[PDB]
Amino acid sequence: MISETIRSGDWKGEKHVPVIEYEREGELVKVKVQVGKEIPHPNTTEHHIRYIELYFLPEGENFVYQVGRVEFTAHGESVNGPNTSDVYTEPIAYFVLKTKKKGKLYALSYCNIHGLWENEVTLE
Amino acid sequence: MISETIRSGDWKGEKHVPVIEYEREGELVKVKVQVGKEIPHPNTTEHHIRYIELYFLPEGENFVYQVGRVEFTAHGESVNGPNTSDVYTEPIAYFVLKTKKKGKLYALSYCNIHGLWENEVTLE
Amino acid sequence: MISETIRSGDWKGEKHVPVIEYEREGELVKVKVQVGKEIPHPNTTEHHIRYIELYFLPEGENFVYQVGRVEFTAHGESVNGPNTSDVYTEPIAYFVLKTKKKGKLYALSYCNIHGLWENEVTLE
Amino acid sequence: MISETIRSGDWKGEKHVPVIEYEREGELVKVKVQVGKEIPHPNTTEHHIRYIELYFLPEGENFVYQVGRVEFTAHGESVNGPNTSDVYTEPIAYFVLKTKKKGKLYALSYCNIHGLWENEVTLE
Ligand SMILES: [Fe+3]
Ligand SMILES: [Fe+3]
Ligand SMILES: [Fe+3]
Ligand SMILES: [Fe+3]
Repeated sequence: MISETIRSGDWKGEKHVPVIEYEREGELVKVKVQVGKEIPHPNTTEHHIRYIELYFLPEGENFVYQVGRVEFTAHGESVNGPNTSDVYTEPIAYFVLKTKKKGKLYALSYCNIHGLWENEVTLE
Repeated sequence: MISETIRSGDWKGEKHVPVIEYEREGELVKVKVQVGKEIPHPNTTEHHIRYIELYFLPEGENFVYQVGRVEFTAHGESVNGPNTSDVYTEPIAYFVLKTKKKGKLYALSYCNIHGLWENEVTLE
Repeated sequence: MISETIRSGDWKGEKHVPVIEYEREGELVKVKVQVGKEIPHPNTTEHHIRYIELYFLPEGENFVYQVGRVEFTAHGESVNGPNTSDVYTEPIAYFVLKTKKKGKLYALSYCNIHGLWENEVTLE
Repeated sequence: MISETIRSGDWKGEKHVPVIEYEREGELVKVKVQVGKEIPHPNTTEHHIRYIELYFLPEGENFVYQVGRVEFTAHGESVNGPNTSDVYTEPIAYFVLKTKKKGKLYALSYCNIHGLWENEVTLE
């Protein structure tokens, strides 16, 4: 099972667990997901967070919906060598979801050398 | 040339042109891109905005860097038919870029039935 | 845990399970992944396979690597209505991996209305 | 205009140009796209091809359709340093398109340090 490759708890020293925060404004749900809130995770050409995906399983339903996916594609690479571009995309994802349902939000994160990471929160 | 398929000007009645706004906070550049700010573009199972991509060409350089890509993946589809899930991802993209450079920001947008759309702004 | 939303099963009985096949040619590993090999899966504007992702966990290592991702983006939509374009992308993915390692290959599939599906095979 | 950042050229002389080949089998169109067919392109942690996208503009129509997107995500990175994993995804993309239409096929390629590249062929 692929779940055997997904981690949900950080080790001390490096933050990989996606942190999910959301605000409900009417039928609009603004979701912020980020890796390394307190202690930033490295963002270099050889070690960086590649993307964050958000899923939503509505209360009482059987199928999860992928809500969105954000790819962080610049990590300092340039013709002048690794970490020389001065262009870096930080692992902060924002999603605006339109729904009146409640349920579970799941975030999936991938570090290029540290595998898959997950987290979830209850959408009320 | 693929540019022959990309549009940069809306026709009256439907907004496709990605609108780019940004705020510079130190070395952090917070970029917001959205389709249909004033008049929302439809978001249905048969007609919706699929994604928004952001590119950055630094001043005086020769190669553009893709900064990020955001996919809006929920458009009301469910086992109960099109437009029945009550789960929709709005075409609003937020990117946090770390750079001290200046240059040109380009946004690329795709409507599932109306092709590719582009816009650009100067990052100062 | 997100694994609670991922389904698996026999591909000879469940049309959603990604079927993984591979051929090793020197240091090159040609991997073919497909949904609906036995029982074809629908490909319509309202119901279709969105993408297939391939992961590789080398023997004896602790972190899985995402090998590739393929998005199937055309499902008949057009200005003339759903299922009118006559352009459909079939859920068949090919990956050419360069490695001498052995381990486990995992495939992850997403149906727009039937959630996430997984499968895995041993890479010899 | 974004086209000012996209390059094209002869694939027999420029290693970045995506080479498009296809075979029509009934209503099925098997498309193979690859970068570095003539002159291999590097695939290292600091310099590699990130993805290949395929578009199709049917004859006589006004809107291009994105047919598919393939991301090559492994480029040797590991906890042991750049280029140490022995896992590399080669920039070879395959797409199986179902259509009876004719038109133009466009491929878009991105090198992490050499920007965007394009190519096109006529689908008969
Ligand atoms: Fe890490
Ligand atoms: Fe539209
Ligand atoms: Fe299905
Ligand atoms: Fe290059």
